[PDB]
Amino acid sequence: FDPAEKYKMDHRRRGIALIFNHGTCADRDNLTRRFSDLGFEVKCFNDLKAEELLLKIHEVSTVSHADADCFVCVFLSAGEGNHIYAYDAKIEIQTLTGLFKGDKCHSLVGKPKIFIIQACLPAGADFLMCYSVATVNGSWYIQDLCEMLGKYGSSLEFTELLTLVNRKVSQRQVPCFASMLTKKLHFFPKS
Amino acid sequence: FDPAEKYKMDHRRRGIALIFNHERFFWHLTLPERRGTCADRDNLTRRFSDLGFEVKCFNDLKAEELLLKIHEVSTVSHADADCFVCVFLSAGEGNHIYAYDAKIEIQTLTGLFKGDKCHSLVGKPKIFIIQACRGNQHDVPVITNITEVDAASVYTLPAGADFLMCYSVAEGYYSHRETVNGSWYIQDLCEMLGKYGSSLEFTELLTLVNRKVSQRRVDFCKDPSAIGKKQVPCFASMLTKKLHFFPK
Repeated sequence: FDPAEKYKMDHRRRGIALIFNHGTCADRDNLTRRFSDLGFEVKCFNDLKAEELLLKIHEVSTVSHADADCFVCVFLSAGEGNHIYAYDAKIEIQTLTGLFKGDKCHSLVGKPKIFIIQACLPAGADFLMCYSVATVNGSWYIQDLCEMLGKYGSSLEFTELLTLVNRKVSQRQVPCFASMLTKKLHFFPKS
Repeated sequence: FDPAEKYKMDHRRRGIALIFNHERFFWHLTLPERRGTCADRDNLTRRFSDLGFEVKCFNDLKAEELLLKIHEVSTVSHADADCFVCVFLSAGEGNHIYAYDAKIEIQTLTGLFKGDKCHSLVGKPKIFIIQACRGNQHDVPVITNITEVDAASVYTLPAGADFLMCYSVAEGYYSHRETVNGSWYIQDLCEMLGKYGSSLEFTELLTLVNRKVSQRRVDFCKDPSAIGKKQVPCFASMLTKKLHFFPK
């Protein structure tokens, strides 16, 4: 039994990263570059209607992630409480995250699923929920997240990096992350 | 700015570890006994004592009595303490735990320790470990250490700056309590505290607990109704630095 056990991140691909957008462009673009340098293929969506958001994300949930390390999904800036805003409706986050629970999504079983909600609980093994809260240059949270990904994304254990974000932001609003991760999570460079 | 910044733990004292342990309840609450909870209590007491805490246990307090002890504790000086730990072993659901006779909202308990209301813990880690869920009537499929299994019911919420909220189980999963040996969560937490508490960063350690617990399986021929009801623990961190419990 090894206390240093890490998620195996040696799949052909790092995986998909979804950005749903609802100043806020700076956030989106900054997240895009950061996740790309981390290997992620990034898909962005703008002001989707609920029928269309559900359609898309379900599409994504049902393709094979067999050859991927993990999955990232970002909602900025939707979400009061346990909901997120589409164009025409609020949607329970659990309804979206649920598509990725081991039951409903076999190829991500054992792999980390990361959800980042920025404000205007869901659960599953190997989930990591990041909440921004419990400007033309962006928002405090995303700016700092991207600054940390930039300098440390490739080396620090991910939840340590999120703690950094907690600290940078709380020195200016207290963000938080909830972990159901079962191992250390690193994004060392691939191939 | 330092990626490896740690909470300063060089205070005179480690701090207080509170344990609120609840085995039985008032009849009108309609809750079952929590057999095995005293094993949890005792195991935690040894582990946290090893790590330097003055541990104060309380058994089956009524809500008012409990509110009073928690309040008394939040109003003494903590200036020469590294941190604070509180544990609830009781029933609960949504946003509340149960004392002996009544529900108490969690946000009321943590609230007592938020920077406004509690100055001497500002910037210090406040750690809540919650092993709670609502016992129901179990259908027993057949015809002494029994494994009891219930659905997660307590919302796994965050609490404020420098709080770390640790939950035995997350939504959609199941809590397990062995009538003799105690909770899967508390057992595994104490085993990890035992082997690594004085070496490993606390959140790393809690990750280990997530793994040991979520790997546990009931044995079918001993507890047929309980598998496979997976248990997934969860922690919410609003910590701002690395947390260690090195010997003082």
